[PDB]
Amino acid sequence: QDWEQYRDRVNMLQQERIRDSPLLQAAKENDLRLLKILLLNQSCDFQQRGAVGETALHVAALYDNLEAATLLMEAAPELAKEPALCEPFVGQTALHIAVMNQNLNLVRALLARGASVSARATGAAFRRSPHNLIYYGEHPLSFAACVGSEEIVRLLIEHGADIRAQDSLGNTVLHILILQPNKTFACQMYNLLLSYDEHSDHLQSLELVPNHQGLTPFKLAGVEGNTVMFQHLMQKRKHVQWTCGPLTSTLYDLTEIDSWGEELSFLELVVSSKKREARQILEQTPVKELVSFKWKKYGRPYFCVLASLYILYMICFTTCCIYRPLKLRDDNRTDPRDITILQQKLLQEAYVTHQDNIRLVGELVTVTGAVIILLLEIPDIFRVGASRYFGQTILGGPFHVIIITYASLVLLTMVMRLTNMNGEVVPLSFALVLGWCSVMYFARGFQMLGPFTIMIQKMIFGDLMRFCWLMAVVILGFASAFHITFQTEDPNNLGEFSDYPTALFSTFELFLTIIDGPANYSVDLPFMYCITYAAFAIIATLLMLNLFIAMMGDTHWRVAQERDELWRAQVVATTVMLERKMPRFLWPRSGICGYEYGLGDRWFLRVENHHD
Amino acid sequence: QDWEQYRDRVNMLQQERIRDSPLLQAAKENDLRLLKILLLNQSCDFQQRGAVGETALHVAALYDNLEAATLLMEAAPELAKEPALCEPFVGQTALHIAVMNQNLNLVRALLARGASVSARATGAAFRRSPHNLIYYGEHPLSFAACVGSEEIVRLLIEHGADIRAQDSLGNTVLHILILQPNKTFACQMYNLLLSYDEHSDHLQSLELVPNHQGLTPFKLAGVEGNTVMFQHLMQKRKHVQWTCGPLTSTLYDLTEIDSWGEELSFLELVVSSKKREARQILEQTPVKELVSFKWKKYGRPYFCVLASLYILYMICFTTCCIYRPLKLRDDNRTDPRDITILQQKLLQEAYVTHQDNIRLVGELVTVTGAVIILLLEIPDIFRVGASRYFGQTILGGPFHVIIITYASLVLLTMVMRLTNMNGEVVPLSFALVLGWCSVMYFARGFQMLGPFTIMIQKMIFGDLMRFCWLMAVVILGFASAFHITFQTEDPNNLGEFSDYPTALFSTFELFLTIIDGPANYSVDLPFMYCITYAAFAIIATLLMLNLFIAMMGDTHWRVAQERDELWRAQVVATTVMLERKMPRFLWPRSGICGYEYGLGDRWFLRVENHHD
Repeated sequence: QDWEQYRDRVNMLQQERIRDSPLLQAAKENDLRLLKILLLNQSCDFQQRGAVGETALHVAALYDNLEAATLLMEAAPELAKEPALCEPFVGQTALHIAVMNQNLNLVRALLARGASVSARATGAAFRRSPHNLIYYGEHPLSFAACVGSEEIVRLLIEHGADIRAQDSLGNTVLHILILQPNKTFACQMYNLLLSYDEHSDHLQSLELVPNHQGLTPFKLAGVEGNTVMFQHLMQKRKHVQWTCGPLTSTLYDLTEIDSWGEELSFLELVVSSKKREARQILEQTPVKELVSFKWKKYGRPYFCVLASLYILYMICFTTCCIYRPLKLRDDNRTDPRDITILQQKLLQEAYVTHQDNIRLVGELVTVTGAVIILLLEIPDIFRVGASRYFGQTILGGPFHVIIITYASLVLLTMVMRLTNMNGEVVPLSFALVLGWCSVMYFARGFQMLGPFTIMIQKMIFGDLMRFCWLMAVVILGFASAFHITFQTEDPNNLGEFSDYPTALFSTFELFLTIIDGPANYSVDLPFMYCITYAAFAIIATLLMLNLFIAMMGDTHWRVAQERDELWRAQVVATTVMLERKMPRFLWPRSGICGYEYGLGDRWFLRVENHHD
Repeated sequence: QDWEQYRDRVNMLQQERIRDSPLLQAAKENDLRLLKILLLNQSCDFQQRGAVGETALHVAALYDNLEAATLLMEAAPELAKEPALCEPFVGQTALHIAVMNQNLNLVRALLARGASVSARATGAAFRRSPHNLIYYGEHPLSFAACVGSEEIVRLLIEHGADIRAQDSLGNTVLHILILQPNKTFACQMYNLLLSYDEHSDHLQSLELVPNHQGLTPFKLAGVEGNTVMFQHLMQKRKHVQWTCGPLTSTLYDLTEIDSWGEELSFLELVVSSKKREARQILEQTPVKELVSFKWKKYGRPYFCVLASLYILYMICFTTCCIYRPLKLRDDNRTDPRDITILQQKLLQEAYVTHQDNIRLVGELVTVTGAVIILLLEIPDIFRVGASRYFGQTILGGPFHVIIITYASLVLLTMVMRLTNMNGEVVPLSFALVLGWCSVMYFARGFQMLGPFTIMIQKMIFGDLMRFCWLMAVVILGFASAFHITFQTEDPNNLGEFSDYPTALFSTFELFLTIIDGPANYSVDLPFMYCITYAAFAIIATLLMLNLFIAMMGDTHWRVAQERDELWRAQVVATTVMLERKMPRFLWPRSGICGYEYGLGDRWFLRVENHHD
């Protein structure tokens, strides 16, 4: 069964036992007079529970019923301390339910009895999933903070609610408020929980308490794509120096963005986030002024020096494919089967020559230039995880599938040599169509060439191959029908259709008008040919091509703001990708340090404004 | 280092010494009680300054602190007369800083002490640059005028501020108000400074005081593209004659637009301005009614007479290329190397003939028709400056690179004659593909043909050659992979790929479907050919061509208002370009003169309205 149909059984079987039991019936309906009388004559033993396993007070708190709920707590002393027992609802007590409803007087009544403010709700319907519409955490302080009810929030802290508790995923009360869809109404709540902070607990500040996967609530505001909470967490870390007219020289702290850490870099997590909204943190005023300083000062010359050691490499690999050891044809086997054109095979002559030694040192450059590419890509596979890394389209994208299968086919051609294999022309032709089309990677600078090469990528996955599933059928339709008409005829006159793997290939060419329409006006073609071909020229090359241009012409202004918003996030992905690699010799640390103009040990970045 | 990182050192090193010095610490924080006490026991010698070099009063004026600033001027008599000394902040006194903040009582206190209202602020952070967010000039009267604080403006004039002073660039107080982004709020200020005018200084009016590069503030309102200040400066120079119902016959002055000057023409500077907004002065009501009078009356017939002396010239140059002295082939060298087709070379026979004398007078027309083009373009290079002139796209554009390299190749062909050189067919083929494609210049009239020939120019720089950087790679990818498969084979059967400069050229043709797909069905092509060619027909001629049509199809309605706004500014550029050239015989001066209907010596233009 699906889980969606499993919980629909439980939420409806609960509604049966409320109808069956007379005590639970009056709780929902606020029948006070029954609940006074039915609790006199042996007030019912409260293991009498629903199929979920809840007491009468959980039913009385699930509905807005003050007066019936208080009469149950007077007769029964301990209903505030009982959990539910069904597996998607484990531990949800009456205090978890009264807080959710924002019921002001019922929470006051429950806390007067001493209900535990540290009860976990560990059910399978409270954890975060794409098929649960709420994620409010486990502790009841977290329930009050997410519903925007500030009066219950300050009421629980006065009774012992600890703002430093964590749920099973590790999220504290601050991690959850960033994960809420109501973005602009949690900033009022985040100011409140900092005033209740102990300021005694050394655990360093609550803003720096880590998740299980390592994210602090500052660092989680970036990954989530929360542009409102990012500015709020930055008001603590800027200093205003002077205001001279319209100018204002404010001074940002730059420590939780200038992370000098082994793998938890803030600028890595923002660009490699799967959330679409994370590409807008990169335009906020302490960050946009930073990654346009790394790029224009250092990241642009090191990416133009290194994009011409890769043109001078691929121009050293084609001139060692052209010059390759072809002897003369030492055989007369081309005279049988006059259909064959073939001539001179191969050699083993890198040694005995005057111009295969200049060719030799042009090969060992290409041999030890395809092992360096394997040493800079393979240990970068495991860090991201081999399935995110080949598909992000920003963090490299599908230019790491090409750049490895280029460097793998240079090493095969070495093993095709030194053992005297024959088909050396098969990897050399796959290397040169992939090796040059990887030089197209280095248009990630060059604002001119930049956003164009995304559109090639976006029209080869989205809009070309949905045109090609419905044309592997039309060129199987007509191509297997031209083979039938010319199966009778002679192949010496109009012999484009002589064998069935070329019946498909001549018809795929006729689709593109590359080959002309096959006609011979000195002979009688069969009459069935000119009917099937007058239908092929309307479906294939009026309609199906001129509608593919139109499909290309309207999905290009839909992606108008979206490829240009994606290019500026592809310069930031290049700058952090280089800062892992190049050694510390190159790249002094960004920002003016502060131990000589002595305030501390932090590394600052100065940005001045103009009030328009 | 960058200059941007250099000033971030200085603005932060200043903030250190404020923390270090106890006197400067209390000035920022408005600690009045410390500043009373610390100035009793040897009030500190005010060469004690920041790293910029400022006194305590500059720090007290940099913040909104009235009471601390007055206590410093009572103890120390001369802090109003001290400048800062750091090179990007030279000369900025306390009065330059109090005016910027729009502090009303502190400026009153400084002027009561006699601070100099003529102190220049000659720092390197006040000059105009694309990396300084303000340009407010140097004198403190200019600081008050730009911040929109009219009360400080009239206060400084009463104490001796001279509205006729100039800064290092030469801009007066009126030149700066036109350069401000707050356009519609300086018109209220420009009325104010004219009422304070002396009207005693012969220097003719303040509206006519020149810059260092010659621009008056009227003439600077056009170059900058300020459509609001242009109408305000024109209200002084129009006369209303009568109002007859809805009609109103107003009469414009037309003297600072009718400039009869050597090089400072108002209509030249507006069209050749690099600012984008300058193409909207040409639609204002005293100017749009002028350049549609020069064009429709005189500028249209002189541009149609002269665009048919250039068709009757290029039709006299092709019929002297067709008829050229070819003899018969006097050699049998074409019989060796039967691959050669060649035949009859050349002569020296312009003399001995009956029909090379009619050809002779058809050559001397083309010889002395390519020296006239050199005499009308070369002395026009130096006037604009050889780097603006070849790239404006309005003031001629790239039809002066063609029209000179046409007239240069007619003179080479003369030197290829008279000395008996051989390769005369090499300049004649470059002259005829450039000489006709320069007749396309004369679609700058003809509203039909007009805006079309801009779009050819805008799709040959913007959108064709960003398609060609990523296809010098695909036709180097496949073309160097077809040479590898047919390097074995014999060139007599399927020999499109026989030499590597034609392996590129057959594959560039296959991209455009011009040449058919190279196939020969009577022989066995290698099997590797039909795999590499089934990938070439999808990448090159489904995807890459049909996406170039789509790129052409969506960047054409972006430039929809923008090529038609650019054509009407290309008729105005032609009209003033002709008025330099053609002599005074042709073209009586525009507008009705006024010494016979005697008011003055000015030349007027009458325009009547209709109130809708």
